[PDB]
Amino acid sequence: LALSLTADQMVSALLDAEPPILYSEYDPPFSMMGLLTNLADRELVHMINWAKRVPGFVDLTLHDQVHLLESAWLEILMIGLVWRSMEHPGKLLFAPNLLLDRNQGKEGMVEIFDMLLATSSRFRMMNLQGEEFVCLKSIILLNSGVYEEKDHIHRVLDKITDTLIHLMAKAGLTLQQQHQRLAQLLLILSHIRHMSNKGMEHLYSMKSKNVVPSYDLLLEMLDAH
Amino acid sequence: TADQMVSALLDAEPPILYSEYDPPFSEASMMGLLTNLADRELVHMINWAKRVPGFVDLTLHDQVHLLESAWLEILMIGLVWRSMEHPGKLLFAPNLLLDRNQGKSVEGMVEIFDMLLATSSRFRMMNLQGEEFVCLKSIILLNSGVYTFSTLKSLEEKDHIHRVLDKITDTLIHLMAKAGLTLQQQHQRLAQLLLILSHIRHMSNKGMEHLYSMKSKNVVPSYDLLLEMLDAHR
Ligand SMILES: C[C@H]1c2ccc(O)cc2O[C@@H](c2ccc(OCCN3CCCC3)cc2)[C@@H]1c1ccc(O)cc1
Ligand SMILES: C[C@H]1c2ccc(O)cc2O[C@@H](c2ccc(OCCN3CCCC3)cc2)[C@@H]1c1ccc(O)cc1
Repeated sequence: LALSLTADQMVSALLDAEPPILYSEYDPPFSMMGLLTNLADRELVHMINWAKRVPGFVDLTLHDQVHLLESAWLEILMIGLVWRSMEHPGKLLFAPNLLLDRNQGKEGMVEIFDMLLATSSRFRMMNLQGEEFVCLKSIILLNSGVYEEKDHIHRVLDKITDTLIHLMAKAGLTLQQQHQRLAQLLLILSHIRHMSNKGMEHLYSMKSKNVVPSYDLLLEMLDAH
Repeated sequence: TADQMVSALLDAEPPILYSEYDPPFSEASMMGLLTNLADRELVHMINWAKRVPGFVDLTLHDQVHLLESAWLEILMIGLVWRSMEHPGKLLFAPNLLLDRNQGKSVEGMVEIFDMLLATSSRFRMMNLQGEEFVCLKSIILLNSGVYTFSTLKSLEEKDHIHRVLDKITDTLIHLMAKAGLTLQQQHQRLAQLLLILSHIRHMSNKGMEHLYSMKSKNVVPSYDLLLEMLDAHR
């Protein structure tokens, strides 16, 4: 029934659903990966609660909800990082008390640092709006793991598309500018998927205990009724 | 114009190549046939790219850069396209049509086979048109490596690529409008089509991982090779 929402209501619901910005657990004597892992793990929880507030998401089975999160969790983290890093050229704001440049990024991380920084710059160049950001983040959640259930996801995706066009029309853009900007934003998501892939490779190469959140962890965080 | 754009892309389409003929197939020679096929389609791909409007306007260095980034994606989407009318099978060639069971012979291949098969199914579900296909393939060429290029020349390059990309978007909208779609249906299908590219990028990455794991002499076409094919003389 979350499809009956209007473009205005869709945008409003997403804006309110935005997760908070977290701080790194560092006693402000400067171990970097440890800080990032701790932050990522804590930001995962809020992501799950955010996802539940994305219109149409909880209409899916818990099984399908977990699958989507399994596919999209790193992508969602990255675009979130890029977003809050927009107003800080050449630096990645992992947290308000943890803003790093590519020099600090220097084993195998600098390559991914540069990709993230380039995406942030692109956001900057395009003057990405908050209303557009929440739409793009929602698209990632629903689309990343899509390869009655599948049809519902596409209907939700279509609704977000209508909303993006609505926002751009509201911003005064012409019709040609609207479909052009829509394409530009969606093409950015392909790059974000690319970063997530390379990021996964890099994280696995670190030989940590685990990289991906388990099915049970995601399920538990969802908090079924 | 959008119409001129579509025509140029259609005419630029590379031919469908065949696997060698000898009157049986064996799972041991499978990777060999695919490698042979892939290498031969690479040559035609370079010639295709040169005929993509705006591509040859770029420096040879940046042309090579784009192909390095997109070459596997382009191979995959081409494979998915000609496999579209063949449910449950991948038409690598008219005389080389494989199922996922044959994929099991090569360690790690079924996973990538399934992703390709899923993409073919999506094309089928969406009733993807040939005009739309060539648009998507050109977009891959120009966009895939545009995010991994500070020189003043590079700034000119990226802006040019974005202008070409914008034109292809206009062409897609033109095609769908011509197809009778409403404005809302146009924006929805455009998004649907562009989101598929995210999956294709995903397959290319996983495919690259798989190819490297095979410990062959090389996986990616070298800069000098791409340059050599791209750096034609007069
Ligand atoms: C993008 C970066 C990021 C974004 C937001 C954030 O709050 C923290 C952050 O730090 C990096 C990161 C570090 C570790 C990590 O995985 C640790 C394992 N957890 C992942 C969730 C379950 C278990 C995931 C991401 C992470 C990263 C990802 C890939 C990479 O190659 C380097 C750093
Ligand atoms: C997508 C598949 C494909 C597409 C079109 C085609 O004509 C052949 C084809 O077979 C698979 C393939 C096999 C080998 C290959 O690389 C051989 C190295 N050359 C690549 C270009 C220069 C060197 C690249 C792709 C290839 C594939 C790719 C990744 C993978 O994990 C499994 C099969």
